[PDB]
Amino acid sequence: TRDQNGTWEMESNENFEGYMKALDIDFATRKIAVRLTQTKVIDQDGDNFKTKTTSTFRNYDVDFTVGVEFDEYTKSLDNRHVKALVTWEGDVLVCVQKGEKENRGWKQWIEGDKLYLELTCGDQVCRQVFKKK
Repeated sequence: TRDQNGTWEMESNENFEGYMKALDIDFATRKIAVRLTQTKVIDQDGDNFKTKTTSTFRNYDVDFTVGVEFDEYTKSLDNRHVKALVTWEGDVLVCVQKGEKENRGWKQWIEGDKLYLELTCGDQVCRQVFKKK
């Protein structure tokens, strides 16, 4: 459904290097990050989301309400401000991150105990799959 609640454990991560490179994340950080699996914890109530993406190196938390624009400062990722907006298109949660980079955002959708996440920046797409603990 449009209920993404859960703890989701990463199964696969394709082209995270390309996506990070498009964001100008440095080589040393990319080399660490490409070796680390992830967990994503999603707490959703109605339109309100609290997300936590965790690893042994660094975590990234973002909270939002569907349909409500927000300034997203990508602290400790690439350290840029983007105007983010998350909407539903069917059962796909779609975020556009407007700012310096083109084609920046993500899409996230589930089937059963699988969560698909695509991260985009410029001409790069990172494809991730997670499975619900």
